[PDB]
Amino acid sequence: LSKTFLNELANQALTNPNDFTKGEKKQESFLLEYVSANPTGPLHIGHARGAVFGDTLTRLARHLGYKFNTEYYVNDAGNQIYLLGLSILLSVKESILHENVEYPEQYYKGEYIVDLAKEAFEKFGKEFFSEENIPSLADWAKDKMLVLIKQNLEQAKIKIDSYVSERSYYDALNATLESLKEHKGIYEQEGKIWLASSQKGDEKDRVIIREDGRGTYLAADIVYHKDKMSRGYGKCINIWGADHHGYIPRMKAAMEFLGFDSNNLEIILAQMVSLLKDGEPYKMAGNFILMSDVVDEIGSDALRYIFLSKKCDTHLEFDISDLQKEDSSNPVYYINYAHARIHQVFAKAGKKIDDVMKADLQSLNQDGVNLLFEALNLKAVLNDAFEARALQKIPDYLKNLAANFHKFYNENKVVGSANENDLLKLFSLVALSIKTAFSLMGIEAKNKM
Repeated sequence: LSKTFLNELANQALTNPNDFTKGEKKQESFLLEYVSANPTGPLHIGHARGAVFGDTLTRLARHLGYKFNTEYYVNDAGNQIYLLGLSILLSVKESILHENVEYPEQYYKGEYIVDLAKEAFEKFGKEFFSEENIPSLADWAKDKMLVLIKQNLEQAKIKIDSYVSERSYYDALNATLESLKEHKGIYEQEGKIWLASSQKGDEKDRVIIREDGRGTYLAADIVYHKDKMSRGYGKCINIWGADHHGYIPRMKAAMEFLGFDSNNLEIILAQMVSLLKDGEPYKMAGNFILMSDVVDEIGSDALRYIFLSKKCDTHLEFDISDLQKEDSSNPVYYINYAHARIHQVFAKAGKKIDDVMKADLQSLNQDGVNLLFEALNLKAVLNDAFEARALQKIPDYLKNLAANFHKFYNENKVVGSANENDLLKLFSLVALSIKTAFSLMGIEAKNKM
């Protein structure tokens, strides 16, 4: 490899560190809709992989110069959020008002439900709490839960750019039906309006409008997707749970019956995650494991690492006891340790990264040149990771780069040596790749351990 050439690349990277590996403005634009959990509680742990994957995808797309929007769909219909209003009323009655109450077979319970009930009782007063005020309670509640969900996401360094309401699509149903008919996608049978999805590769035809006159969940989903796909984006991306694979053909069929090319709807499937502690499955104030509880225990960086660390449609198993170790087996520690080790050697040498810029890297041994190449190779990795949707290439890159750095620095004396500046400049570039790649994972690199 040409050290002269790589040194020039090193100089370009280090002169404008914030622009290192950033791509020029791209032509293809995207709309990602992800997470989209019901506003009826805090995020469960099963939402974490989709959330972590989507935010990393977003950060990566933006870094590479793609126009990339994010959106969350709020299932906030009165009929959807009624049970949440019901459940708060019931826990006001039993935990605050102390009466014996009838409980249905499906209801929301937990520490969050009793805290919100205490918030409800303080805001509305005792008088309010009757069956007629349930949807007034549910509206207030679902807004509080959406605030909760937003901060659940913020805890994991995730912000979504647009939250959209189901309720704002009640007027949009007719235009969907019409557009579907204009492509011969709908028909009446047995008092119901059906989508002819089996004419477009689905297993069987599907109900759009019930005999009741009401739209189905599928109808609502089609309406929303019609809006998303007619917004001018190059592609719409969804992240769905892997158990929703059978739902793909009916949605593609619907999009074809709306005049859209269904290849412009990309479905990414997020597979199940197994969390372990001490070899046993993770467990514990609720019947579900909360994303919040896991972030409380392991921290944000660990969540952002673990949930990105294996191919999205493959099963991920991780033991959280590994985060107690301070070696190769705790990759967040180990990668951060590489970055911190560089920061410390610069302090030991009494130098800033601008003092070593003038070095030309010509004295680097083969191990140093490999590490230099590896540092600069981030650009290739990031572009490849985006285009293949293989985000686990980012942790993989970082793992190997930290390993190789650590091994290099163990075997090479720096401060006081005749090529101190060459080695420091090398190190400054390794630190930059660690910091850059980590930031796209929503992790800030540590200067000190």
